Amino acid sequence: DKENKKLLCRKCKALACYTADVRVIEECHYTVLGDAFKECFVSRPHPKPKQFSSFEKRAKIFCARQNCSHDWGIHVKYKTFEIPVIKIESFVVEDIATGVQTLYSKWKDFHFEKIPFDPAEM
Amino acid sequence: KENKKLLCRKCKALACYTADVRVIEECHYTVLGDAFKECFVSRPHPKPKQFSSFEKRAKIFCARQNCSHDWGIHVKYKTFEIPVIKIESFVVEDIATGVQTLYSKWKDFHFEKIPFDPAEM
RNA sequence: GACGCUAGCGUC
RNA sequence: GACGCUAGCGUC
Ligand SMILES: [Zn+2]
Ligand SMILES: [Zn+2]
Repeated sequence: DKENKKLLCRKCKALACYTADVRVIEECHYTVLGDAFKECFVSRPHPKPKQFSSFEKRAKIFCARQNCSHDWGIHVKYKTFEIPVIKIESFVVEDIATGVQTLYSKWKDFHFEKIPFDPAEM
Repeated sequence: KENKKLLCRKCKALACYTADVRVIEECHYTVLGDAFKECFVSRPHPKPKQFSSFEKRAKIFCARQNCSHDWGIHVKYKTFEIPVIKIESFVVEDIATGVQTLYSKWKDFHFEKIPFDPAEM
């Protein structure tokens, strides 16, 4: 399905983002656009920051719900931007039209409309 | 479908053929024939366990001394002491072409899976 | 053996 | 984050 879909925290089922705001960096990593998502996660300086490829691993990000704090991914410095990078294993994908939920472990198995990251959008 | 060879993934020594492979409970895989018994050695299992219709009695390893790659287990099934192998320990070679394939789980290997028959040899 | 989990470890 | 490896752990 290329239809729009929701991402919920796999632990607490809180809404995180929608597939329409997802951008793909280097056909491998996934980020979310908009400020509404920044409220849904909290970050902490990474216990072991690293530089790889085109990223600066600076922080870990977690579900903002203090009762949850589920690991969602990392926060990196990419080019001139500081953006979050998420892993799908921390989320449940819900089809908006039908409500069907899907548990992915790797992004290669989630087939949705993947918009390439565009710097001009930010 | 076509017959294929299984080589030890570490030392590439031939172990068996898909014709001699039988399936137990559509989940476990054993090898028929006496040629295969020359290809593995056994060692009593560190954590013996009974599960389903199996008594986990030993681990099995490649008989080549410079290899001894872990190949699976050896179990007591019904009235038989038979080996049970895991595909991750082997590389599958096609007979006609020599194309090699590395499988990690049996569910991804598609061939004519003949069910184990206690009457069959 | 099938499968599940955790934990580190390494790579760009 | 993506991938790889290891090591145990749990289930029949
Ligand atoms: Zn949550
Ligand atoms: Zn060997």
